Amino acid sequence: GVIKPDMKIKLKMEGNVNGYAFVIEGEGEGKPYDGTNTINLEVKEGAPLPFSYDILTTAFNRAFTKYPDDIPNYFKQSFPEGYSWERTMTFEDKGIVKVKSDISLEEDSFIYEIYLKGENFPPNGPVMQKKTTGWDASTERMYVRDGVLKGDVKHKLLLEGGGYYRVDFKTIYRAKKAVKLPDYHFVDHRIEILNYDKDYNKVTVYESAVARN
Ligand SMILES: [Cl-]
Ligand SMILES: [Cl-]
Ligand SMILES: [Cl-]
Ligand SMILES: [Cl-]
Ligand SMILES: [Cl-]
Ligand SMILES: [Pd+2]
Ligand SMILES: [Pd+2]
Ligand SMILES: [Pd+2]
Ligand SMILES: [Pd+2]
Ligand SMILES: [Pd+2]
Ligand SMILES: [Pd+2]
Ligand SMILES: [Pd+2]
Ligand SMILES: [Pd+2]
Repeated sequence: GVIKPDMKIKLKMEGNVNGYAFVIEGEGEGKPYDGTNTINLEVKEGAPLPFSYDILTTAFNRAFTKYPDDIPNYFKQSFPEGYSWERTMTFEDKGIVKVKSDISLEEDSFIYEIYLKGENFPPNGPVMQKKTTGWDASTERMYVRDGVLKGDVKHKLLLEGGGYYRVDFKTIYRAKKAVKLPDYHFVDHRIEILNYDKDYNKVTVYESAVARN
């Protein structure tokens, strides 16, 4: 078909967090049916980033999700035409991240065009102070509204020193063609920074995702 068992990844993110502009480019690979993917990121403008890299990582494609055969796959059906998504992340100290991403396909490589805005982060908060230590494993509730798929995550970031920092995710996924719509289901996530140079100019992100009834 169009979605191979091995697919490459290319992306560009143009970002602005509390007024600080930056550009990140990435390349990687994954196994869509296994629900795993790795992306190697480079900061192109804005290095070194003056905020927590964790607020970017979940922006760096649910095509990479293991789906049981009996739950229709909203994301894989959308190709070759593809899909786009938009996300609002609300942090417990009133910081906000807004993301738009367009996911397209060429040959055996996905292409992401990402725009990300962060705002209202307290100067002394864990994001601006770079005091976060990654995301917990999460469960995203997927449900259909207005002919598109929506996703909810009551998430938390882990903090340096053992604390935690709650974040609500709301995502809207929009296929660029008609597909068989699934009903209420869950996607379990695990996302991790595998390695980084000092100040995170070069970072590798790994994610696994599995859907379930
Ligand atoms: Cl492989
Ligand atoms: Cl949204
Ligand atoms: Cl190839
Ligand atoms: Cl918890
Ligand atoms: Cl069941
Ligand atoms: Pd393979
Ligand atoms: Pd290429
Ligand atoms: Pd480069
Ligand atoms: Pd662009
Ligand atoms: Pd805004
Ligand atoms: Pd700042
Ligand atoms: Pd420290
Ligand atoms: Pd809604």
